[PDB]
Amino acid sequence: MTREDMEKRANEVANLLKTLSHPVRLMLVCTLVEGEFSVGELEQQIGIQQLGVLRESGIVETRRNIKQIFYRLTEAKAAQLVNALYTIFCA
Amino acid sequence: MTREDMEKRANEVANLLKTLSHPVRLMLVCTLVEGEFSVGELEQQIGIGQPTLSQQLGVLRESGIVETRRNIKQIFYRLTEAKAAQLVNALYTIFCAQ
Repeated sequence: MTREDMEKRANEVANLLKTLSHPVRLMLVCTLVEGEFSVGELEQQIGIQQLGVLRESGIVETRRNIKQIFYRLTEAKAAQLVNALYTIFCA
Repeated sequence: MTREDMEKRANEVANLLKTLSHPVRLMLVCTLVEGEFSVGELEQQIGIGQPTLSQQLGVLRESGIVETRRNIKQIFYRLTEAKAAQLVNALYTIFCAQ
């Protein structure tokens, strides 16, 4: 609750902000808060390598069958951050 | 409130996140929600010395989220972007855990 505890968490906080600092990476995470989407559905949703950066960050996971690859948001902190951004930025 | 609306402000959102993506910039903003601090007070608060402190404060000036107050004695920094303060508040709710 204090700035002293926040200071101890800073590198982890700054890293998540770094993961969402790319607009494409932000829109992908914003889509993913609603549920699991295939790569095809995400292309339809965001109208666009960035999923790779997201995989590497560990905030998303993949589900794969013989037909397709599905992306799911696993870091609840990213979803809560994405949620807060709507409250702050929607006008 | 919609993703269509969010998509229209995606570059602005991503820019504020880029400004706060450096841990030093993040600790400076977290300090600055509390009130106005001198460069000297900020050095005492975050435990980072020169040139790092002024280099990161400079990035924050360029972003337009902090302003300066200067007299004959010193320079003071203040957080002006309410969106950054609101983001800081949300980060406390998300990141604080006992």
